[PDB]
Amino acid sequence: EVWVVGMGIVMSLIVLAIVFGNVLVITAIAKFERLQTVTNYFITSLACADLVMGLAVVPFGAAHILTKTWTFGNFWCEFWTSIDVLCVTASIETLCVIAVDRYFAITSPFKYQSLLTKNKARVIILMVWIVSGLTSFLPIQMHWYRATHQEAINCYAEETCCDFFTNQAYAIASSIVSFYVPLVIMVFVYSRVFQEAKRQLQKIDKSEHKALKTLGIIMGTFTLCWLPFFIVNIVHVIQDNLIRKEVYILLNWIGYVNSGFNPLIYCRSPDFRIAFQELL
Ligand SMILES: CN[C@@H]1CCc2c(ccc(O)c2O)[C@H]1O
Repeated sequence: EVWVVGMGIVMSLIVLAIVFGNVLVITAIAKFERLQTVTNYFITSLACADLVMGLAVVPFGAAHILTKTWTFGNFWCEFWTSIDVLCVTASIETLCVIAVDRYFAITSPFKYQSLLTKNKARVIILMVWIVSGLTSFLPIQMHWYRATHQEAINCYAEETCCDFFTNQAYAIASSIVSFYVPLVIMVFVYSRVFQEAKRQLQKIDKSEHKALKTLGIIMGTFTLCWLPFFIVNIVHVIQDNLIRKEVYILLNWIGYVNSGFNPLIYCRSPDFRIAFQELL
């Protein structure tokens, strides 16, 4: 009753769902001119990142786990690691960009038009992707993330193994850039938005519960998917024998699933429902 035929089906289902949802979202945005909006360009960038992550990094990792060997060379292992880091950080930063856009829309409605236009959004997205690619491709391809202990060199020399060993400085300065700062920004933004919504409800009740569900769906999903992995990412370098490799791999694959839940969270507007109904 091997797991090769058991977990493989689950991995295939994950890949199919991730590809299909994001392809549908991108086609719906592109085909119909009624959905082209400044707030929809960030969703397009997020969907592109999720599509690349579901097409490139996931199948090769699944093959590596099931076959238990890395047939390809060292160059493709490095390329795969770089693409993985790039696609994770781009998505996690686009989420914070969306949150800040919503904050600026809600808080200052008179000047919202001037702050965000078609000119600024393109530059913002390009800057996000450039910063994403500056921390992923450059340090990995210039060999600055490597370690010093003997097992790291033994893994590096052999061309039939692809395992992730990292240095302390790279791990800390990568987690800080990729996860914690956007988390703080999103927390502050959504706290302000919730306060404004509560004030408006109080005003209406003075003149004459529904926001907690949306805030939870937006935030708890991201926190539960990505917070556990980065804690052990920080811990495992400091403590040599406090984290096993299997737990690290499992917590890493928990995070990949988060790319499939984005269409359900950010793309269930009635206009999007009409677009999906017309397409299929
Ligand atoms: C092999 N998986 C990698 C390992 C380290 C790492 C990831 C994602 C974002 C980062 O900032 C990282 O440092 C993971 O996707």
